[PDB]
Amino acid sequence: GKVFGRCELAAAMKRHGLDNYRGYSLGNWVCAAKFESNFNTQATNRNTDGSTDYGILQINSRWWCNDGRTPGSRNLCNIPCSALLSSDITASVNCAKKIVSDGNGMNAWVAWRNRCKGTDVQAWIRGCRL
Repeated sequence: GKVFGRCELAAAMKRHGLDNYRGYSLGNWVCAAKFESNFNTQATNRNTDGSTDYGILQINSRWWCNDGRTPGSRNLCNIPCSALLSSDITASVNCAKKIVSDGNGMNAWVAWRNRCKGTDVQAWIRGCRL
């Protein structure tokens, strides 16, 4: 398994191009992970619509990844949901980029809305070596 720290995740997200991606500074992305999964790469939350949210960014199996159990599957990231539970974040960042570029920005992440949107998100990467 793996549970990230905030600066460790900030660095990884920056390496893969998330700082300012589609208008969202890096702290938004770290914040989203913090409140979606508490940085736990294997976080999984099974919902009452039959979909499941997977991994550090809690990516949902209706539109974005395939778990073979979800009604209405679009698999827009063309990715097995299993890949989004990996210890390294590449597949989640790849898919997150497509999310943010093809729905409603970071509104896709309800924890981003609830705990990050409009806050001092720079705090999440403050002091991190980037």
